[PDB]
Amino acid sequence: KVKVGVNGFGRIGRLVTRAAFNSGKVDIVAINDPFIDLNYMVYMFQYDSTHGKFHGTVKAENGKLVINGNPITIFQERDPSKIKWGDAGAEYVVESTGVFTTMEKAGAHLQGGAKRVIISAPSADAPMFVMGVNHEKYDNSLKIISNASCTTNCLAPLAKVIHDNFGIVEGLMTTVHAITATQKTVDGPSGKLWRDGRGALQNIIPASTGAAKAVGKVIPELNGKLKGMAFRVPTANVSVVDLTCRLEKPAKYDDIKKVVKQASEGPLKGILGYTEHQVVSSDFNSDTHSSTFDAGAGIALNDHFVKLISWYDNEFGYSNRVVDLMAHMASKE
Amino acid sequence: KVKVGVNGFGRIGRLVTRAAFNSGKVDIVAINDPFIDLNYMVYMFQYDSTHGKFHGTVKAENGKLVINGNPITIFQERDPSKIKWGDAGAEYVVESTGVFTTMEKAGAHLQGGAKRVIISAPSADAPMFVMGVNHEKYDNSLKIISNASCTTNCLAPLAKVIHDNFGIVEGLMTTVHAITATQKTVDGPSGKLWRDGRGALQNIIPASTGAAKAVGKVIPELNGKLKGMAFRVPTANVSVVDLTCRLEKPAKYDDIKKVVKQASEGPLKGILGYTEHQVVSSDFNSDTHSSTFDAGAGIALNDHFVKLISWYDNEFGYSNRVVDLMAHMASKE
Amino acid sequence: KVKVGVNGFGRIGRLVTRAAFNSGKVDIVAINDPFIDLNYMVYMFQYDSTHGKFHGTVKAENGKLVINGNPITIFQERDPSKIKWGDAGAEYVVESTGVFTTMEKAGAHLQGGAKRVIISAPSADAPMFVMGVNHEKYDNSLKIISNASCTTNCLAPLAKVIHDNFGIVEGLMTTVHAITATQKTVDGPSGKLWRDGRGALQNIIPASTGAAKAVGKVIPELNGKLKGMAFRVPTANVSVVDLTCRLEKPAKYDDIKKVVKQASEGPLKGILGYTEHQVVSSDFNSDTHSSTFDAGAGIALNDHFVKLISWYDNEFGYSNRVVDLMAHMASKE
Amino acid sequence: KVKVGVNGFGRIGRLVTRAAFNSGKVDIVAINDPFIDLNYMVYMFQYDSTHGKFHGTVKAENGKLVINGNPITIFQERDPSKIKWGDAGAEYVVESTGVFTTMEKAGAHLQGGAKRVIISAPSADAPMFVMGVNHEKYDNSLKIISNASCTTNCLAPLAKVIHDNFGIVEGLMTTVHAITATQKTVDGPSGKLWRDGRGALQNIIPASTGAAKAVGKVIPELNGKLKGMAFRVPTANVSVVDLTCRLEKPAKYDDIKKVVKQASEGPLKGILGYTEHQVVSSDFNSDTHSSTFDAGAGIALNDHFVKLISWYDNEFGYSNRVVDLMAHMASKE
Ligand SMILES: NC(=O)c1ccc[n+]([C@@H]2O[C@H](COP(=O)([O-])OP(=O)(O)OC[C@H]3O[C@@H](n4cnc5c(N)ncnc54)[C@H](O)[C@@H]3O)[C@@H](O)[C@H]2O)c1
Ligand SMILES: NC(=O)c1ccc[n+]([C@@H]2O[C@H](COP(=O)([O-])OP(=O)(O)OC[C@H]3O[C@@H](n4cnc5c(N)ncnc54)[C@H](O)[C@@H]3O)[C@@H](O)[C@H]2O)c1
Ligand SMILES: NC(=O)c1ccc[n+]([C@@H]2O[C@H](COP(=O)([O-])OP(=O)(O)OC[C@H]3O[C@@H](n4cnc5c(N)ncnc54)[C@H](O)[C@@H]3O)[C@@H](O)[C@H]2O)c1
Ligand SMILES: [Zn+2]
Ligand SMILES: [Zn+2]
Ligand SMILES: [Zn+2]
Repeated sequence: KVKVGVNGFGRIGRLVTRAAFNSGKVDIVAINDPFIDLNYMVYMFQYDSTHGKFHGTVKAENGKLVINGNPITIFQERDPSKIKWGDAGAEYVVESTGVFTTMEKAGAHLQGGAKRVIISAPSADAPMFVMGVNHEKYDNSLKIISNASCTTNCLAPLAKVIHDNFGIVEGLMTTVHAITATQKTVDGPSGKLWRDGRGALQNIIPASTGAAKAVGKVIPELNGKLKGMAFRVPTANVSVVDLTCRLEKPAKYDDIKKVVKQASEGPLKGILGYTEHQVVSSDFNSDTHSSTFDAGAGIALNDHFVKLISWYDNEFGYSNRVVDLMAHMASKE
Repeated sequence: KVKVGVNGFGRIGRLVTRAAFNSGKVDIVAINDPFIDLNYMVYMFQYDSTHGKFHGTVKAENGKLVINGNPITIFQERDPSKIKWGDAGAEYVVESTGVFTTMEKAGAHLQGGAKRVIISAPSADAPMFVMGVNHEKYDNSLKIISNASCTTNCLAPLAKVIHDNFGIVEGLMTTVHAITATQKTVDGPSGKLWRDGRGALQNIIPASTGAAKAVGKVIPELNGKLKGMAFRVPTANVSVVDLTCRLEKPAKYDDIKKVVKQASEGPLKGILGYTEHQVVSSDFNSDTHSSTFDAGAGIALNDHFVKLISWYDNEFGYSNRVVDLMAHMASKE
Repeated sequence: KVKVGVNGFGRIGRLVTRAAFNSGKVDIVAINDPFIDLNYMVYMFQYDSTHGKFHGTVKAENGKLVINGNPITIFQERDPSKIKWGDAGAEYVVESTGVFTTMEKAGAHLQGGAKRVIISAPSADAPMFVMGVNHEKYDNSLKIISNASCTTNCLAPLAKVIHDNFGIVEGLMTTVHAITATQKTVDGPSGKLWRDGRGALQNIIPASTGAAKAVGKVIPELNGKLKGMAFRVPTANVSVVDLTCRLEKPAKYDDIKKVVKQASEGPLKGILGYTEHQVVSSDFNSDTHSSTFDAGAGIALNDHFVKLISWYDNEFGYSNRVVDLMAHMASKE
Repeated sequence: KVKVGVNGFGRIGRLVTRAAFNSGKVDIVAINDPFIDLNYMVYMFQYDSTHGKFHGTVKAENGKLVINGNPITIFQERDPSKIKWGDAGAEYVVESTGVFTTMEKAGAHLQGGAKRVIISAPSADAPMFVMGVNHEKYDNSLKIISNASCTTNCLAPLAKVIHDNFGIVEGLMTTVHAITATQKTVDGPSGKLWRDGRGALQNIIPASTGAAKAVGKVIPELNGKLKGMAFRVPTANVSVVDLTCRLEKPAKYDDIKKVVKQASEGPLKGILGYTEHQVVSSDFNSDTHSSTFDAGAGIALNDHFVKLISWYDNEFGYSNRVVDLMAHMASKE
């Protein structure tokens, strides 16, 4: 029902667009990307190495991108403040370029007529929200918000269930993460983050992520109680979280399984998943969950000290959450 | 000085041979592998996808594998007890087939004239040793010993330094593991371990490992205080250990760095490495250390709860330890 | 209508089974595989790293494999002559183990009551058939036949069109081929084919193939006019043929495009594909064509000397052809 | 002996620097790169995912990059005309940024006092040279030249031997090429070349290359008689050429082997290699040859129609040729 503009037609931009048209929860009416012209958008959206060919129709007609018969205005602006979202009827803008993550930078979309902006990444100052965890804390005074990172959306739902039931005194997270567009095919320049410049195909690359720390924002009680890091590895998609945490109340591993499974079947349905199957990463490709608990993979040293494993399609899960978030916001208007 | 025989000419058998000739600490004089004839041995030893072409000469001559002008007797016996080690002058035998890990089976080499047997893998009932950790516990009454696994050799030296200085109350370990020969190119049968059957190129694959528990043996005080698991990922060589542990005594991260660096420069020199460089996995290709502490990659939530990162060439490092162990044994004769 | 048994429930076995339930052209009533028990078959069939989770239902009940409600008898015989195909009602047997490719070896299935056998690979003496090329040469007197290789099924339909219109004087073919189950994850023993033993993730591996020569069997006029080789590269699925040939009659590239596109829409519909899109290998994953001509990728030096490019899902395309051929065989009974 | 400056410290820039110091054929005295400061240069040059840690010393001292005790002046100029090559003592300048490949653009280095410029890539207008083929056609009047491409340097030497002995009537080339810096980790924008934007790890990507056509310039007699294309595949380094050519004079394959081997041991020593071993791509990592003929991989349909295979380290071979070319220029001077 809410009309949506997308800034940055990349992995997230394109898959948010897919999620939108597949679910019908929001309507994409405009897209901006200076480095992808209209004809190129048809090809990039239609064919996808990771998630296969788009199920539906896409073509260019009269300057518009037409997906499933729905025309979309196409902009080619480098400067976000110059995009005429208002003229196109875009009420919400998905900010998914990755270079406008502050409220100041993302707020440029308001000058073009956008009413609200959703940053598809962590923000230094924008309020972050995770569906199933704190999305009800949103209110209509917030015109610029963040949907956090893919990793945060994996960790937070799980952390909520564990904290709600047993309490997390302290925890340390590792994520084995699929490669992304920011990495390099071969050893190349990355002056700010030297390790991230090394060849992505050849290397396990340790990386710093504020994902664990970010969970402290969407779940205030866990503020300062979580830290983590990442290992980037040569897979095209799907990542996994490794949460090692100390519980303040005792819990058998079966108790943990029970409460997680219960959550996945109820209040966190579609967000937090649960499995006992012998899964590997490819089994979660195009899976729309934010987080899927791997029961068989976890290990318990004692009732107070455990390692919990959760899978996530970093591309497809997060993209769907962006749509869910916007659908929820629209319902409050 | 001591003469060595090698049963099995796989990744380990061949790299023990390389380490032996490169370091010159021992002399290979016999090899046994049914599935590999003499001409093929030259090829497999000379050319290596991971560690490159051998530095030195290798050729067949008079039915002998000649490495660096040193002839080596070859055997093709499927039954270990049928190998004439004594005739070829082999004092120590490196059992590296991986199917004779028990005291009974491994002892078969003795029947042939072998004086001592070194198992290059975990054993269910043979005394396990890790250089730098408990190798001084070796005495001359032991005829059949084990050098534990590649991962145990990475974790134990670090675990020793941390335990000796601050005391590990408890710890959970993750290892991001490069692919191995037991895995499959595409989804194939692995009846006992279903996840391991899945395509190695396509998947992050969780897997069980007894490395953390094995540290309990070589370091008795840590018995029952460590366990862990693995994630197999599509990289060719070099793995990494992720140890999340609670400490009883306070330990600022700078104090951890100090004691590990101190250990790397003194008693554990050559075994436990230390670095503050922005390293990735490939930087440890053909690194001979059992384990190299990654200072920049580790994180501390507080003085009692930390995540410690250590790299290892799961092939090269371990193979050299086997040679080092044999050299230590020879010095005790 | 015709009831089918599958020997060897591997990549081709499982995908032949998928193709059969998806097309409905035949009925799978029995499967044999000593190294995959009933419960394991459920897992291997349901989850696929390459082609995704099975669309439909699969489970074990009453000792039967039940797919979409249809019970399937499961055998665990190593000896082909000991499988009770007749009792299970299997009339045709798909021989897809890779180790019974001669008529003598494949004929063992007749002892257990099978009526005809279709070898899912090249055979040294069994008549080879390729859908769209020579399948109409099949007749009821042939009880054991071969569906050739994936590569042959790609090249032959293309070569047919080119020869029919312009005449191939001579040709040389290269196939850039995805990895398969026969390859190794790391340098391992392969005494018969040394290069094939080398790690499949790290290397481009030149390999021999009789695919081009086999086209001379299914297209007799081209006997002795074609030869080729292969490069194995680190991708999980989908391969491509590179055909360099001399033509007898003048052929503008636009004329080649015309006749190939004509064929793809007419008599070779569903077997030979045609595209002008900017495609890469993943765009053909789970594509059912035997061969898809890549218009933009090909090049013409002159009217008589050209390089033609054709893509194929080596797993999925070939598997459907096996089902197609069996349905055709049944039509001739 | 000749002092050299390097513009652009990328894969080629850095590996030309390695080649220079390893061979000692020229002296690097200056380097320019706006996107890599002094400290970062030390790291990027020392550590290399593909060719391992640099064998020697590297450090920053007094604003200089010091390799093996040799100080090197560092510039950070975006505009090549502003680089004081002269003051730094650099006579020749290797232009290896990939964005100054024209004579007008590369000529900017002369304004800074450089005497000659070698473009480490094909040029639209600068004369191209390939060591072993037409380097003797270089003369002192030429201030701005090109060393062509890696692929041209692989194909031309081979083409020379074949054309000289048997005459190439016509030929078509395919190169299976390892990934490069211009490719993307995941589906991303590549506006002028759509296929090159697709994920490099996931895809076999067909691509255009003027390598075969370029051979016609370094070998005038073959002008218009060759063309080709490339398949990009997910390997970090080492590529292979596949030359399918028709010959005017009869040539048994043994005769082809003979003349190629003969050249590898004589005038083309170090440029054109010859092997009959069962090699795979990784065996040529850090191989300094421009082209190594794979005797066992090639095939002949008849005495006039053959497919010849040749390997090349696209990074290391080319870099050493840049140095050889400069050394040759200096010998004339
Ligand atoms: N890929 C993931 O798994 C993932 C998951 C969660 C969040 N994110 C975050 O989403 C954001 C985008 O990530 P991505 O993977 O889609 O990267 P991407 O490179 O695939 O896409 C980003 C793009 O935005 C375009 N762009 C660049 N500058 C622009 C500008 N000034 N104006 C408009 N468009 C511009 C680019 O052409 C490109 O298409 C990042 O912040 C990322 O951290 C990514
Ligand atoms: N993978 C491809 O792309 C492709 C394409 C065309 C043809 N083929 C051919 O099909 C055949 C199988 O190929 P694949 O890729 O499925 O190999 P695969 O290894 O994936 O499966 C073959 C199997 O047969 C089973 N098996 C082994 N011995 C058996 C026995 N005595 N009895 C019953 N089952 C047994 C194995 O358990 C395994 O499941 C081969 O001949 C192959 O050349 C493969
Ligand atoms: N990589 C190969 O295999 C190969 C083989 C043959 C030829 N080449 C050619 O060599 C050239 C470089 O290729 P590459 O593989 O090293 O890619 P690369 O990305 O690694 O190197 C290009 C670089 O030059 C730097 N640079 C960019 N703009 C600059 C500027 N204005 N001034 C100074 N430095 C600048 C960049 O920091 C970067 O290091 C290309 O033209 C390529 O076609 C590459
Ligand atoms: Zn039932
Ligand atoms: Zn028919
Ligand atoms: Zn010009």
